[PDB]
Amino acid sequence: PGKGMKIVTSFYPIYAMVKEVSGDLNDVRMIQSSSGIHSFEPSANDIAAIYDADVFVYHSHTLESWAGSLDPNLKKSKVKVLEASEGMTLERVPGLEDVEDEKTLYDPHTWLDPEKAGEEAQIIADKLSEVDSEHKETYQKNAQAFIKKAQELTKKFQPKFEKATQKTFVTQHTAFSYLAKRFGLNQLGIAGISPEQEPSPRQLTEIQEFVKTYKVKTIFTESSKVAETLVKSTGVGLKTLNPLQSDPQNDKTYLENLEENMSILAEELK
Ligand SMILES: [Cl-]
Ligand SMILES: [Zn+2]
Ligand SMILES: [Zn+2]
Ligand SMILES: [Zn+2]
Ligand SMILES: [Zn+2]
Ligand SMILES: [Zn+2]
Ligand SMILES: [Zn+2]
Ligand SMILES: [Zn+2]
Ligand SMILES: [Zn+2]
Ligand SMILES: [Zn+2]
Ligand SMILES: [Zn+2]
Repeated sequence: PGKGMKIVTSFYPIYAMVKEVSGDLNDVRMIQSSSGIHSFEPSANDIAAIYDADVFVYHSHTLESWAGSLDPNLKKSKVKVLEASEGMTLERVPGLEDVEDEKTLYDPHTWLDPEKAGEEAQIIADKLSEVDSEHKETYQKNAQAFIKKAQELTKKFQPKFEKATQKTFVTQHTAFSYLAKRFGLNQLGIAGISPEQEPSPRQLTEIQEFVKTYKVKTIFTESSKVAETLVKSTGVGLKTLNPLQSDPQNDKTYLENLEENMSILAEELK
């Protein structure tokens, strides 16, 4: 290897965690997934790049289902496909919890919990240390340093959330379910598990009733149009909250961007 293993990642959380666990060791790139990860269909060029790589890392078969149809053996490729969330426990989708198509029941937005981002980093560090065992002492040392700062960041917002008077927030899509359950909050998504799941009229009426009931002052959006109409019917305000679905394109690391989003959330819920 020149620079190292040529690793390709699914989207921004996986890219950031692989780049921080690997450190200055390997050449890590990610396919262009700015346009939605839930409604992302890869091109032939991206698939050819994945087959010409050493390691491909994706989050879960519940998010990037197109990574399951990948078959490296029949295409004479040596790429090692790694599921970064193998072994993790996925909670039920809000609104489908007592349901018993089976991929729809589990929420894949598990990288926004600071603690479950840390679990993903350990799994990547172990998996990359089965694939390139010689540099394993570094994959763990860097994985162990990220979990500590994620643990350092989770015991810091615990008290801020603990003293919040309002524990309910509404978001453009249902992505903050794990983060909300982490700090004892109650969230409601307008578009649900996927931004292409626009609400039904009855669901829209129930969302209006919910905003009026729990005195939700602001609606967190992403940088959808239906979310931009409830401001009239409810009188709420529009504040930004990035679910880190894509690259923020700045100098901060992953946990720093997560810290910024949590800080916005904590300053609003007071
Ligand atoms: Cl998302
Ligand atoms: Zn299509
Ligand atoms: Zn799987
Ligand atoms: Zn496995
Ligand atoms: Zn239940
Ligand atoms: Zn190596
Ligand atoms: Zn080395
Ligand atoms: Zn406490
Ligand atoms: Zn989402
Ligand atoms: Zn009702
Ligand atoms: Zn910090």
